[PDB]
Amino acid sequence: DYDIPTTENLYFQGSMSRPIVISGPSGTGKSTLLKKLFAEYPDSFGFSVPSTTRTPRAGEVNGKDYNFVSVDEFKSMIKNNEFIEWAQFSGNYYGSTVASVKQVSKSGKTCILDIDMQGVKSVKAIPELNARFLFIAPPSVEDLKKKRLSAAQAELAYAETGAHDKVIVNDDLDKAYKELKDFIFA
Amino acid sequence: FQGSMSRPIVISGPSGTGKSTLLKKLFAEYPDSFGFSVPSTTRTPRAGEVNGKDYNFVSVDEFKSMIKNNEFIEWAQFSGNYYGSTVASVKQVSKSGKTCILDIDMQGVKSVKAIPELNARFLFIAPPSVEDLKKRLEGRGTETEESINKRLSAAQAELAYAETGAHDKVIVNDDLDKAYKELKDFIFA
Repeated sequence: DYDIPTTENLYFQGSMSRPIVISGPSGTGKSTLLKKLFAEYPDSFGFSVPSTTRTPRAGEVNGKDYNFVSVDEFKSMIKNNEFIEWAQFSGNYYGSTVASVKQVSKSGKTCILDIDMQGVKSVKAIPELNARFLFIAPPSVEDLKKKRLSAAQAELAYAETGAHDKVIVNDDLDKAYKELKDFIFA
Repeated sequence: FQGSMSRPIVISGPSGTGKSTLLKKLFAEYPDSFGFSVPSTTRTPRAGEVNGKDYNFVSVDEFKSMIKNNEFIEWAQFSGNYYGSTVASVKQVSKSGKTCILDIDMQGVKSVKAIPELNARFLFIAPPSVEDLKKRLEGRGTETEESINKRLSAAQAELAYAETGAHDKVIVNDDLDKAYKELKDFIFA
């Protein structure tokens, strides 16, 4: 009975769906596990709609391809900590807002954030999110060879500290995938 | 494989005018005549991606050497990786028996006009007026004042450039079926 929405208290910051952060170095099969997940359950998951200051392009829909905002707005969002991550290139800003992640859950889907280590660390610094963290591992670094293998090593070391709620080692694709399902649907 | 016997067609025009609607009908009615050129990248293929269809995958050293050799219409870095569009990838669609469509904006039009060996044709899809475009976009339930404004002022820039005679053909989209008919007349001319 805390902070119940009412006619005089029109606010809806209660409990929502927990978003799921998925990370792991590339080359582990992670993209194959997600394609399968979205193939099998195509009405359950969604991705955050990014924001940008660039001009819309042909076929682009505001609120679906991009949330198209002004530079000033974007700058006020950066300063007020509204982005999980953001970038700037060729004079244009791009980013993912905390809000866009909650927006996904509003349709009834669970948000998946497929992001890297810096991404994981940022989501951790944001108490309003409440994410679950899944890391997809190779069976061994050695296995991963076919340089920027140090990128992989540091993600592997970050995972050792018990950052993620679950590590899935992908030495077998079918079992990896059933562990992905068991985790996501717990 | 043929040579470069069909001229690639650059189709541009303000965001929001219904160009993408026109292209969608076109590809549905003629699914065997047209193709999109395939960009190149140094990012590693994600396992379910096909070299030649999603990207031409290359290595950093190949990409750099293609850069020095002038092979790209355009290129840049996005996150860790090089991407670009090669001249060859546009001529590829012609060698396959099709016609390349390049769905791009004014800035892209200028940058293709500066590779005159492409021998591109330029089609411009125009709204009946800026104020008509405002009303069209207002009619969609998704656009904000900011998102409309960005398009309107870009519409202004593109109409003014079109006014200088830059395109081979201007089609004004105020009736979809009539616009679509001029589209076909132009492409199959």
